[PDB]
Formats: sequence, C-alpha cells, structure tokens
Amino acid sequence: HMTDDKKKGKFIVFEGLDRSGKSTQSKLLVEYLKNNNVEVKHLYFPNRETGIGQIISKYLKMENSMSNETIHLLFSANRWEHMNEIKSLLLKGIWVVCDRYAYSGVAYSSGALNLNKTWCMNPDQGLIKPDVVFYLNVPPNYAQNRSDYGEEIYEKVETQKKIYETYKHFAHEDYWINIDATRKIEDIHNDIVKEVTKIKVEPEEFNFLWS
Amino acid sequence: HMTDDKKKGKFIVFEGLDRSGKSTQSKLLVEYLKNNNVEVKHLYFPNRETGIGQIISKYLKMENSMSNETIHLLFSANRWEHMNEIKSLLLKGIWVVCDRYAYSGVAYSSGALNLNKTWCMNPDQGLIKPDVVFYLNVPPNYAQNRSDYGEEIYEKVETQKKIYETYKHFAHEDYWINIDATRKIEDIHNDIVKEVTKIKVEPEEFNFLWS
Ligand SMILES: Nc1ncnc2c1ncn2[C@@H]1O[C@H](COP(=O)(O)OP(=O)(O)O)[C@@H](O)[C@H]1O
Ligand SMILES: Nc1ncnc2c1ncn2[C@@H]1O[C@H](COP(=O)(O)OP(=O)(O)O)[C@@H](O)[C@H]1O
Ligand SMILES: Cc1cn([C@H]2C[C@H](O)[C@@H](COP(=O)(O)O)O2)c(=O)[nH]c1=O
Ligand SMILES: Cc1cn([C@H]2C[C@H](O)[C@@H](COP(=O)(O)O)O2)c(=O)[nH]c1=O
Ligand code: NA
Ligand code: NA
Ligand code: NA
Ligand code: NA
Ligand code: NA
Ligand code: NA
Repeated sequence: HMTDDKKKGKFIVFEGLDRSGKSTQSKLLVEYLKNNNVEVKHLYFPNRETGIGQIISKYLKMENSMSNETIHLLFSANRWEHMNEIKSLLLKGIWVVCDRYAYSGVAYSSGALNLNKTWCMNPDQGLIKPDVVFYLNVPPNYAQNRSDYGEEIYEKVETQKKIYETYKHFAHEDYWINIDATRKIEDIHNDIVKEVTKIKVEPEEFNFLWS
Repeated sequence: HMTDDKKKGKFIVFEGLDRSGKSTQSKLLVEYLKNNNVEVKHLYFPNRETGIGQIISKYLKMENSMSNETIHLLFSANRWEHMNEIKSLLLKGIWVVCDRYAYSGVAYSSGALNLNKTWCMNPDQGLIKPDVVFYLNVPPNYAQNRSDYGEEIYEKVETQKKIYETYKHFAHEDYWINIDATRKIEDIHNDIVKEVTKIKVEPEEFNFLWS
C-alpha cells in the first residue's frame, strides 16, 4: 500500500542499426501514448550530456580514441547513472520509452569491437529489464542514404554488417519483437501500436537483466 | 625472436587501507630497483588526470554523488585505459610498480558499497595480472592519525572496518603477500625487498585476471 514498490509504468526500448528510425518511432510512440492519456517520458542512450556521456560523444565523433574495454564500460556506466531516474518514473506509473539500451552495448561491442559476448553482458547485469524491445530491422546496407549517415564511428556499411549479425544474439528472446523497418514510417508505427496495445497494464514486480 | 611478445618486466602491486603507506613503500621500492639497475615505472590507480579519473576524483572528494554501480565501473574503465601502456612497458622489460589495482576495486565496492563480489570482479576480468601484490596490513583504526586522513569519501573508521574485511577476499591467494605495515618505514621496506629478490627474472607469457 503506502510502501508499495511495484513497477506501475511500462518500459519500452527501441533497438536497431544506425539511422534505422529509432528517434522517429520512439517520438511517434510517445505522442500516441500522450494522446491516449498515458504519462510517458522519452529517454535514450548514450546520454551525451553527463560527464560520462561527454567522453562517449567524443569517442563516437572520433575526437578521441579509446581502448575497446574502456569505452564498453563507459556505455554501461552511462545506463547505470540513469537507474534511479528510470526506477522512480516507473514506480510513479510513468511509462519510459527509450532509444537504445544494453542490447546496443552487447551488439555493437561484440560485433564492431570483437569483444567476448559474456564479458560485454556482465556490467549491464542488474539494470532494470524492459517489458518489450522493438528491433527496427533494416539490412546493413539499407540506411546508408539517410541524412547524416557516416558522421560517427560505427557508420560504415562493413561495420554495420558485423553489428547486424551480433544483434541476432537477442533475436529469439521472448521480449524481442522484430519489426520490418524498411517500410513507410506510418506502417512501422501501426505495427508498434498493435504490439503496445497487447501489453498487460497491471502493477508488477521489477525484473532485471539478464533474467 | 623479432615478434617476441613475452612479458619481460615484473609487475608489482601495492594494496592496503587508506593512508596505510602505499605511496611511501612504492616510491622506496622504485628507488631500490633504480639503484640495482632495473628500469621501472611507478603507476597508480585511480589515475585522476584522465577524463574518467577526473570524474572519479570528484566522487572521492564529494564534489559530486554517483550511484554505486556507476562509480564501480568507472574505477574499472580507468584501469583498462592503462592496459596499452602497462603491456608496452612490460614487453620492453620495464618493471611496473603500481599503487592500487583491481583488488582495491573489489574490496572497496563490496565492503563500502555492499556490491556483489562476483559482479564487482567481472569488469576487471582480462586486465594483466601482476607477479605479486604486497598488502600493507594495518588495523582499520590504525591510520586515522596520519596526515590528511578523513579528507576523502571512504576515510571514516566505520567504512575502513568494512573494507578491512572485504580485503580478505584475496587473503589466501598465492600472489597475495601480507605485510605488517604498523612498523617503521624501513622495516616494512626491508621485508618487501626480501620478497622482491625471490622473483624469478626470466621472460614469460602474460597472464590475466582472474586466473
Ligand atoms: N521509415 C522511414 N522512411 C524514410 N525515412 C525515415 C524513416 N524512418 C526515419 N527516417 C529518416 O531517417 C533518418 C534517421 O532516422 P532516426 O529516427 O533519426 O534514426 P535513428 O534514431 O535510428 O538514428 C532521419 O532523417 C529520419 O527522418
Ligand atoms: N610506516 C610509517 N610510519 C609512520 N608514518 C608513515 C608510515 N608509512 C607512511 N607514513 C606517513 O603516513 C602518511 C600516509 O602515507 P602514504 O604512503 O601517502 O599512504 P597511502 O599511499 O597508502 O595513502 C604520509 O604522511 C606518510 O609519510
Ligand atoms: C547505448 C550504446 C550505443 N552504442 C553505439 C550505437 C551508435 O552507433 C552510437 C549511438 O549513437 P545514436 O544512437 O545516435 O546512433 O553508440 C554503443 O556502441 N554501445 C551502447 O551501449
Ligand atoms: C583503484 C580503486 C580505488 N578506490 C578507492 C580507494 C581510495 O579510498 C580511493 C583512492 O584514493 P588513494 O589511493 O589516494 O587513497 O579510491 C576504489 O574504491 N576502487 C578502485 O578501484
Ligand atoms: Na548513429
Ligand atoms: Na536515435
Ligand atoms: Na520475437
Ligand atoms: Na585515501
Ligand atoms: Na597512495
Ligand atoms: Na600470502
């Protein structure tokens, strides 16, 4: 009752290759939720505004160079420093719609940096687990013509090919919903809405990666 | 031969409670090695001068506050960004004498922050393993009168008591050498020298935590 510590909002993550449409789709979903009287906050990773995120942003823009393990652990620490906020929102009944999470961490590091997958998962163990992940599936060559593509470190077609394969580490999980993202914006969004309307709305216990 | 990738220097770590004499002893050992014609570099963790180390230094000085997991992972990332340097030194035949390493990470986080020990070890898995660790053993109340004690976050006797117990996670390992550090500087140093002279001097393969 008073000490109720149940998760009341839902936590939805978008995952996908670079420029696959995650910001596009997460903003449309947020607007749809607001229109159906659901309180919701839009979050994303990496958050480049924190001290850790600033270092990350320099890495992505090739303004610095860092060893594979060092940058992998910063991407994870950047999520941890948001756990208090995500937990509080969800306890309040506010939904969280989030562009990228720990699945990006594992897929990008194991595919682009060739880090060991179990080693990559470890530091994200214990993060709050989302209700669903929409994976905006595009082939590795598909998005190379969209606006700023090639500006940041992983945006080369040969790297995207590797990350496309390591995203399959999650492809058969029950929380993972493959979405064909080589379609019109509105078609993709309608599929996402269809899936979101099946989410069961009741307060429940928090769960944690990698359960 | 030409592609020889053998570890040629030795890697010695000092561990110990706050103000237990690690900088004192590591400088004396460095001077002793130089006097016996051994090339050596003195390193220490956290390195507060990097981008990551700056954030760490603010945490230790209570200039910011951070969640337990976030700061734990930064302490680990701070070691990783030194692996290229430590590896190169050791390949060259330069010894590395280092004030604190991954054992501090595990002992401080599991003792002061109550983090799960296996979770704390994971991100340091894969770091280069030292030849020996001297643990400058002092009781948890012992150092409270030494110069700047109480300036930084963990320097309260009740926290030191907890970290004293979690340093025992390594107490029975073959690389771990307990040194009674409640003695005169010169007596402690003579014990360390005695142990250092038993190290076998030949080139060998690198080993890695937590083997
Ligand atoms: N399905 C789509 N069809 C055409 N253009 C799209 C589609 N989805 C997104 N875009 C455009 O592609 C670019 C990248 O989209 P964005 O949502 O920013 O990708 P991400 O967040 O995955 O990097 C933007 O210019 C966006 O307007
Ligand atoms: N064995 C000792 N006896 C008396 N004073 C010592 C001894 N070892 C170190 N000190 C003094 O204690 C303080 C902390 O020593 P330091 O080597 O800086 O500790 P740490 O590096 O472990 O924090 C310094 O003022 C140092 O001169
Ligand atoms: C969240 C996360 C993102 N990334 C990559 C995915 C993108 O290439 C870049 C983030 O940029 P974005 O989401 O604008 O594309 O960071 C990681 O490598 N590890 C992570 O943990
Ligand atoms: C290297 C390391 C140090 N620490 C603590 C030990 C000290 O209290 C502080 C470092 O300060 P120092 O070595 O001057 O004392 O950081 C950690 O908590 N985790 C680590 O991984
Ligand atoms: Na990108
Ligand atoms: Na985005
Ligand atoms: Na699925
Ligand atoms: Na200290
Ligand atoms: Na020191
Ligand atoms: Na021993």
